[PDB]
Amino acid sequence: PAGADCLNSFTAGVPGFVLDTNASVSNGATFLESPTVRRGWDCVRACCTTQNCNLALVELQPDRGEDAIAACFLINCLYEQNFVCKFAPREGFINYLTREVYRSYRQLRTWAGIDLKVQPQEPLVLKDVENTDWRLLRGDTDVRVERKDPNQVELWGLKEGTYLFQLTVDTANVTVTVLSTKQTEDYCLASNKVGRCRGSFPRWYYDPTEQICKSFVYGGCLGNKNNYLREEECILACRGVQGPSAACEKYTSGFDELQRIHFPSDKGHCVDLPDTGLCKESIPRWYYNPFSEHCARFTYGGCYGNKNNFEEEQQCLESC
Repeated sequence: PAGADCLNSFTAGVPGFVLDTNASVSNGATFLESPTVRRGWDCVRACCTTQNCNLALVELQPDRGEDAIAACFLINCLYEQNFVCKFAPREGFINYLTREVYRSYRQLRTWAGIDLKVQPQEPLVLKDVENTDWRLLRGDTDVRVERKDPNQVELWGLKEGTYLFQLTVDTANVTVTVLSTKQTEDYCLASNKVGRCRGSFPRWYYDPTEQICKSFVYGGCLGNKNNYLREEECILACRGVQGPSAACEKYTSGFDELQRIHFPSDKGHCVDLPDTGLCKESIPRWYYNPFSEHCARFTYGGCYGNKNNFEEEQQCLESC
């Protein structure tokens, strides 16, 4: 039949919804291959074999049977340790996740794991998170996690590699990635890449020519490794970096059916889980949780949330 086990690791997902794309990539969903296999359960065995494939979508080509697959499609939906997929119901679309990932059955419904790519240094400081008690989990050498104020953890003993921690007061599996020079050229030195896709995405990228992060338009696909959804992630990856303007591993290569479409998605949204944001202030706002069908209040940072971010009791119930 399939001849290969693999198949079992993906749950057979429900119809109706399909991922929002215009927003899902606007959250960081790396788009990969778009294979042309005519069975859907053939298309998953093509997602096991992909380095960053976690979502296996298929159209159904309406009416003409079920397993005469119409699309395939391989998607990441992990902006570096984060479920950034966003779904919206319509019709004959059936999607395939991987149990792994599928932290959407976690995250249900409760500042997750961040993936900080930083330059090699020694006295590091970053987003505070008050109180303290930081717990190591990986380190070529031990790390001096010394803390002053106004809450601002400092991390000595850092050399190149990868370190995983735990913010025990309430914990957080958060990793620092002190990039190698092999990673500096790609994330920080490589010139940008608009890509062949016809897109409209907000991204940032570093210029080593003037020691600067600037802003550019992402076409959607095949983007180079110098590409950041937030300028904060841009600078953190770089600065302290100088420089001028099949043997690799993966990409670029597209000849040519790597060209995507924009589906219907009615309107109402709403129902996205709340996003506090990456900012500072304590702004009370109201969202609509659909497990209980009524609204609730929470503290907003001030930047980068979901469409479910009304302001009062009746503004939230008004539009859901």
